[PDB]
Amino acid sequence: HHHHHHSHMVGDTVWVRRHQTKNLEPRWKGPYTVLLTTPTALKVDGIAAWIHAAHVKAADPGGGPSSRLTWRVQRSQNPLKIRLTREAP
Repeated sequence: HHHHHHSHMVGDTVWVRRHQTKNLEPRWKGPYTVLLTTPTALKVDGIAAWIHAAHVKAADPGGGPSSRLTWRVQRSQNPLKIRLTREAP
């Protein structure tokens, strides 16, 4: 397949904001890597196809081999764009 659009970079360092229905608050796990974005649904490595984006939240990789260690399918800073992270040490 060769379907492209303005998504986030393959390797977008995020967390998955999810919790079993206990009436208790949603819990993050990470660092997950978004390969493709879709309207209100993100195609992430380790996922069946898509997670509804309310159960995902962007993270700060810090740098180096954090965001970098991902499948370089469309790793190119021109078709795929991200935005300013939180900046958290």
